[PDB]
Amino acid sequence: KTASTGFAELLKDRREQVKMDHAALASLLGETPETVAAWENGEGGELTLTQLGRIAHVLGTSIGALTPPAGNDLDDGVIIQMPDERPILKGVYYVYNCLVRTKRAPSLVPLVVDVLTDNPDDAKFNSGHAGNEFLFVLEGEIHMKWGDKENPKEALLPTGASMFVEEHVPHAFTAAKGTGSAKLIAVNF
Amino acid sequence: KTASTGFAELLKDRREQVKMDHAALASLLGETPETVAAWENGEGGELTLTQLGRIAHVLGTSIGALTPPAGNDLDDGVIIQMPDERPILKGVYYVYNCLVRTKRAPSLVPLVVDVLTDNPDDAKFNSGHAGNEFLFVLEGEIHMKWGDKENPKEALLPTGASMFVEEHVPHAFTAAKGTGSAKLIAVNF
Amino acid sequence: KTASTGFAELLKDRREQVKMDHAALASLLGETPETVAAWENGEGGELTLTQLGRIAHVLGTSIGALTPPAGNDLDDGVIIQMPDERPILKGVRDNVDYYVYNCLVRTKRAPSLVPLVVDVLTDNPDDAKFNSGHAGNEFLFVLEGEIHMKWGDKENPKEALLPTGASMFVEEHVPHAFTAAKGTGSAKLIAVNF
Amino acid sequence: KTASTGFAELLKDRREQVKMDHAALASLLGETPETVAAWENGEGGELTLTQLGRIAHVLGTSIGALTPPAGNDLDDGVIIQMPDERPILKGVRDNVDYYVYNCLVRTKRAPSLVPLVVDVLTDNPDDAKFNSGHAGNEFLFVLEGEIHMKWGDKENPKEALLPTGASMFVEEHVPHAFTAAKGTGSAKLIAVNF
Ligand SMILES: C[C@@H]1O[C@@H]1P(=O)(O)O
Ligand SMILES: C[C@@H]1O[C@@H]1P(=O)(O)O
Ligand SMILES: C[C@@H]1O[C@@H]1P(=O)(O)O
Ligand SMILES: C[C@@H]1O[C@@H]1P(=O)(O)O
Ligand SMILES: [Zn+2]
Ligand SMILES: [Zn+2]
Ligand SMILES: [Zn+2]
Ligand SMILES: [Zn+2]
Repeated sequence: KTASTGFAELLKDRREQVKMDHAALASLLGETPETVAAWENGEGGELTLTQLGRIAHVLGTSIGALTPPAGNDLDDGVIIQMPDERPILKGVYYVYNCLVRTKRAPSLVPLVVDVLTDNPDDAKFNSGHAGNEFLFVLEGEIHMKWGDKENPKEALLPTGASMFVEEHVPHAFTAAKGTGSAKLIAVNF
Repeated sequence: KTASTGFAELLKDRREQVKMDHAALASLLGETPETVAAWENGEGGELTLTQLGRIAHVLGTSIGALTPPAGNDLDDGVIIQMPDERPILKGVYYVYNCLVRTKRAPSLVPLVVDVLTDNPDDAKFNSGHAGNEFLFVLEGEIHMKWGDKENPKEALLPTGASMFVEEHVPHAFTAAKGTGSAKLIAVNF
Repeated sequence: KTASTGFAELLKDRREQVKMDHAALASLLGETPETVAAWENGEGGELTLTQLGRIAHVLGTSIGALTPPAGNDLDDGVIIQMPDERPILKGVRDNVDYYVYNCLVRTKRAPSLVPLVVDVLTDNPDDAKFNSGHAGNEFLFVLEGEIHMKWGDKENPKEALLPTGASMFVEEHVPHAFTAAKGTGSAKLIAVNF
Repeated sequence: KTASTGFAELLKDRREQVKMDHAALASLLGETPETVAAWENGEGGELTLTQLGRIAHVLGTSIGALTPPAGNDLDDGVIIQMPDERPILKGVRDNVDYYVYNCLVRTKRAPSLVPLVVDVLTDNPDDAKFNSGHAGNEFLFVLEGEIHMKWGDKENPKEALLPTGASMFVEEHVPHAFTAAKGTGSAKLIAVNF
């Protein structure tokens, strides 16, 4: 779980996986065998990002492969979030109502979004993001734009329309012209 | 895209990958080299599931590896579903309002669910399913049960609570006792 | 038979996921619910590739997702191969007998593993014949003789003379050719595609 | 330096995904937004493993997700190794010099690839010494001599006598031991962990 206990275990596995003893690995890093042994005893807590990049280099792998997963925040498979546990965040316009996330699925980023603008001309595109995205119009009408922001594709979405946006596809939302505001629920995954 | 064009191409790749010529592969299947060549020309459309299992066996792989992906139903990254394109389905109680799906992410199964019962004693558990699951209480109160149906864990979820259910975790929903009915939006992914 | 069983189980799983009962799927397919029940009861054996594609399509997924993995052909996690039992296959590129593939152990538990002793017959690097790269990553070892390897752009390749004991890695889709070193007659590779 | 750059880029990506600005993250971490901007400007080099874990935790993900892949050490998709350049390492299990590992080519583009010529020094199958299985799948080839292989439950193992040219596959975590065939002195394996 802790960075240094995950790292200690993974480091020993990797080192062994490539047949190095403490001495060999130590030679490659400007440390003693006793120091490398210490990292493997959970004493790597102070290693810098740069040093970690070097350890990962000499063992022909990534920092990823030497550090633990995000962890387990689940009560027997479940995490719950109560309505007023959420934070409210800005545009830069949208207002974000962040719903339940979990380290057992870091991709899951579900939001309730209030869409403050109803002037499709003001649509602020994002350059497309890392996961796929399910969306559902909660209240009102959404004017959606996607693809190339130069020559976009557009759609008018009444209340209760659902839509999917593939990863890295640039997109933008606004309420339908002169309808004031709409509400989206978004599930990035 | 079509089953037989995907299969034709994948079959040729696999056969070549394991160094077999048409003759060699044919010997293993009770066909002529000319017949195997035909499959590789898109003429495998009539092959049975059982025959496909055999082809996959002799090439030391799965039917999966020899057939195309689900396909692409996206208009430049996006698919949209209008409110009244959805089907309404039964319990066996819940009423399902199936939202937008896509072959580019077959796991995505988003639903609006009406929960018809408000007697937690009547909760019908499912044995847990294949994907992860995000849920959001749309209207009313949900009495949720999960884990072992013998000795379950339970939670009361007010309107606008969000929850995550890990894959294969058995779970059941009902409205809070004597509250009539509630609405969930579920996103299986 | 295990194919029909795995399909039966994965058909039921997928149908339940999209919230369709026997009737809904059966209608979307122009079948009776009994037939679909039958399929889900191990009776899908005779369905065609084309019918399977239809089923996968209606279910918004792939035939692959509805079919079981390649099975387990291991004996407590191990499969062995004795030198006598190797499939031997020819490698002809023009009309020229270029390689002889001696096929090493393979297993349905790691389908992409394709190891080989490759007899490298030609020894004139000038007539080296490129593949167009292939799907797997590849580990290679000079087993006997000396090898003249070419890779990358066939017009202007990178090159290496590799003696007995040399080892190389070729990343997927990277095009490559081998002959024995000019005038040495023949050489041998262990190639491990994974 | 490429570590700090990749972190900088992946930190910004992740922060934007969870909809936090510089201020929100900075506060959740007891830092100023300027420091977080600095991190996102390639200045994260000196952050500790522990600080990284905190950052990953607040961002509900893993350090791995915030750090770049192992780089590319290939020359147009190929890396070669000449027999002279092999790392040589000893394999001692009790006080006994059991194996000699000659390390073959490896690459950051397929970190799990670990090929070896293994010199098998012992030739008394009775004193065969098991590992506890390991992470990768493994392909093996009898390079020289004859091998006595044991696998599975060390109390009651499965076994194989394998002559020169035999090939085997060992699935991950399956425990296994090798010696040379009783009384033949020594043998050689090519082992390819992948
Ligand atoms: C993530 C929710 O769709 C909005 P964004 O992608 O515009 O932030
Ligand atoms: C999928 C939606 O959660 C409900 P179920 O899992 O009870 O069908
Ligand atoms: C496997 C040996 O490299 C050759 P090929 O990949 O062209 O067959
Ligand atoms: C790699 C050779 O099999 C032995 P080891 O895995 O025990 O080192
Ligand atoms: Zn988005
Ligand atoms: Zn569910
Ligand atoms: Zn090759
Ligand atoms: Zn091993």
